[PDB]
Amino acid sequence: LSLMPWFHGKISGQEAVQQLQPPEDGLFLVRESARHPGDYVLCVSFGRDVIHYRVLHRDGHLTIDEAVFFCNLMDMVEHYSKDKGAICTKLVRPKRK
Repeated sequence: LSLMPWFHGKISGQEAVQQLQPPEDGLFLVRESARHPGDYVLCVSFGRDVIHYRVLHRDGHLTIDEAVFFCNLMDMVEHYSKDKGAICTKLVRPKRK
């Protein structure tokens, strides 16, 4: 996870929105949640906006939609790069840190 190009660690929501400019559909990053210790936020550029998804923990697993769960963030990002599922658009380019 420390080696993931899309993982920006402890950056704020405002810093994440600034990182995802100029808008590019599917441009994305993952950050750590400050208000929810241990949780994450997946930030994705869509329709010139930045959409934020809280990544929750359920039974040790990770989830955005509480329908599909993953063991780790890497499997979650690989999934949402193949099909958008519950999120607005597929993950395409990782915004590098």
